[PDB]
Amino acid sequence: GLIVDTRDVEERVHVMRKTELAPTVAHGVFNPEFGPAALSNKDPRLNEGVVLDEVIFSKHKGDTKMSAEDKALFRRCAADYASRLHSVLGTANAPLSIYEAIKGVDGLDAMEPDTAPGLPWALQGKRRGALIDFENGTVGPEVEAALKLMEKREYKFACQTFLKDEIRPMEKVRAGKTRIVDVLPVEHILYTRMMIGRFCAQMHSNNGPQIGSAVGCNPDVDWQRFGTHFAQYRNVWDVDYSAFDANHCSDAMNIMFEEVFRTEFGFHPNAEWILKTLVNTEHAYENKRITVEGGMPSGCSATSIINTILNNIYVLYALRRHYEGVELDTYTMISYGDDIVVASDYDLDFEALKPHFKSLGQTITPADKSDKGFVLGHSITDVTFLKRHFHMDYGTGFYKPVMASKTLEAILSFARRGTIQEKLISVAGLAVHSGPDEYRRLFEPFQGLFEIPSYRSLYLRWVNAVCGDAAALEHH
RNA sequence: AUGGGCCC
RNA sequence: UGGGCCC
Ligand SMILES: [Mn+2]
Repeated sequence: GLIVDTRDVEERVHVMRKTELAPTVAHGVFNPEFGPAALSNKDPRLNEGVVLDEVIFSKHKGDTKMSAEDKALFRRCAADYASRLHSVLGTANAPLSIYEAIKGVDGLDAMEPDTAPGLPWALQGKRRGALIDFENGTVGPEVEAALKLMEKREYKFACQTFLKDEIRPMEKVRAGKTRIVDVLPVEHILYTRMMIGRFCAQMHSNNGPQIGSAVGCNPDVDWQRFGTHFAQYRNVWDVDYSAFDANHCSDAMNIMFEEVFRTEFGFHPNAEWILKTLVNTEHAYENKRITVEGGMPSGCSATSIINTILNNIYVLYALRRHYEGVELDTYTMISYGDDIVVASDYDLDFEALKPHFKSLGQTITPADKSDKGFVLGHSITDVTFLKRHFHMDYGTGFYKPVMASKTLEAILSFARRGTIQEKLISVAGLAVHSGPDEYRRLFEPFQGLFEIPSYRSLYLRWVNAVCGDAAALEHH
């Protein structure tokens, strides 16, 4: 995005310099090159002379202004993708009711009861429970006012900033590159679900390479489905973006909402409007109130869906801008926000696409750092998606999501107080695909202290989930 | 100490 | 109601 104005308001909001992620017994054993993100401005382990909040908003390099030819090209790509998208999902995207928006629908889960309320509720100190009732499906008078304001399109708001308490690489922790969370108001999140919840739910259930979205997927079971698809193609690319969410230019965002969420496809008139308010935002960090143009605020409703849609359109846009006579069936892809895997039988040159992505404001680079110039001939077994490799299981002969051991060590090395036991059960479901020897080694430090599930138990669970009949066939 | 997904 | 992982 582009920072247009900065000013210090008289009021001030509390941040989060507590870092709840404490080390575990594993940390001393594995000695990982990872640690909690630097939340304090005077954090001792930061590099010399690094002002934290200075680095925080360094992602906002600018709002890439597109030309009329480029905007016209982008509009056609948005329309063509939208055509494909709604032909699979259908045209049933009617306005969702207040009950359905809160309680969810078949595909879309309910809203989080105990979570950050946003502005101007966090200042006065009113949580979601005060405004919206739990397990009820109704809204208070403060929210009701916002709904009617959003109908007339008079509603305005400001995004609340929060430092993301998470584990990051020590190089980025020392650099002071802590990621930020853009918390929108609860009424915005609610109304967004009313406008496009029917659409979002439908995408989750129909996730796959056809619509080009992995939002709604379960890696354990769906890795087989995706693996077999991408293995069929000759060339596969593990593309990585640089600040994908921040670098969404206004022209790209505005045109995408105008083509995808039209009244022709069943959406409400305000479905376009509510999404367009994400373009120009006002972010509140402590005392500084920063007005920003362009970029997606990470924390609005359907952020992963909007990013996924934009990601799909960018690939279509970039190819058509370089090559001639390119269509949707020319290539295949699936994405989850910024994360993407592209494939095609044609020998496409992604190195030549670099500047065509730069017109959108995006900077694509290869995930595989070796050479670092977008080579050809790669397969699904080389690439990564959702921090998971695609490896063939030696027993069942299906693809399984295998995370890197160094990543798994970093996860196990840190935890909140009291959550260690429950975390060890959850992470074991991820670690099972690494293999019996690697599974044992990852949970070796925790032996004789916490409950560690067996390899046999979690493997047999996965075999039932990935198919179910595969387990039954082995008996006969 | 968000948005959504998935597993508990 | 709470925990984890991914984006
Ligand atoms: Mn990737």
